[PDB]
Amino acid sequence: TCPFYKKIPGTGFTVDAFQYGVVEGCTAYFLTHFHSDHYAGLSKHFTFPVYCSEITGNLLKNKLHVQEQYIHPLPLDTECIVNGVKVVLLDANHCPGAVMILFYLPNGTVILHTGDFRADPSMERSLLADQKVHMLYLDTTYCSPEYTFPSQQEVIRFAINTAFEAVTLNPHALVVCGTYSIGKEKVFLAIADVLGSKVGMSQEKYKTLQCLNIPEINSLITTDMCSSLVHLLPMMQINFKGLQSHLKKCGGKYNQILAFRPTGWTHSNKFTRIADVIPQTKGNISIYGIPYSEHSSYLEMKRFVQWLKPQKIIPTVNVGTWKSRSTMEKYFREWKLEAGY
Ligand code: NI
Repeated sequence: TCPFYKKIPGTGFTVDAFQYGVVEGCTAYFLTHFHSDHYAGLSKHFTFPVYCSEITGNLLKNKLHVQEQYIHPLPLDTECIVNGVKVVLLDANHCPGAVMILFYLPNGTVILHTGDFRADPSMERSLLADQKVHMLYLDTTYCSPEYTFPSQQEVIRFAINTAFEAVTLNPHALVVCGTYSIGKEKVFLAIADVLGSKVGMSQEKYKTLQCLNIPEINSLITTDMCSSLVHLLPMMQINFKGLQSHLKKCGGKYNQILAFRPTGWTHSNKFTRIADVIPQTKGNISIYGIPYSEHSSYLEMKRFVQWLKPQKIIPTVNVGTWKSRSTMEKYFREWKLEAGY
């Protein structure tokens, strides 16, 4: 059965609620982004209207084979009417195609559902600036002050400088980047750009990337692995055994691997600056864990909420334990006392 925090009161609507079968009273299913915890349940046999971004809809049609007649793509930053209710989709600063959804209820209540997001001060100048929000359904993934990490720009600067140094020292080194889901594409695209290379990958990953409306993509990616010195591999193969095995396959073209694992936060963030990060090494293989996050840090989250001043907050992440829920409620009250709403 569908949990309450996936239902939008006063509507026929649900958000990211595809794994509960037919939800009683739901006339339109919204999907904020193409990540498996959120699309779980959708398949080619789904027969209700799905509302989403253009990019999400490309992935639903091409990767999940959802039939086209049930896919309803909406433009961003544009007032739209769905089953008689005004909605707006806003960029969530998450992965490609990810949105936040503003719902303007018939009774005058305004609800923001963030989906998954990385809060940014640029959101303070979207269509959110213009009106009051009564209820916020919030991505609370990193809702605790221990969760600190650098800007995406500092992390990319580290990666580009690390890769350019290694390959200039050793023209026979290969760079490998781990991937499992969409998101974080800037990691491998920025490295390939500094190296003057396309990025090489499997046909299935090329197919996924071709759904994302990235400008000039045909100039940046390829399935011809032999022509490329940046390769993408499944995240599970980013270890010494899997990388050794990959280097065999390259037919003596390369004699060294430098590999990157974009993670979320890890506890090494509570001790080390990005500048100071070092790899795990075995022989001619080195592996860097880099903290490239597509979710808000604690401080980013706090700033957004203190600016928006919602009347009520409903967390959508970390809701399964009483300890997590009590922790998050305590921070919500502090933020409200400190800012005065
Ligand atoms: Ni996500």
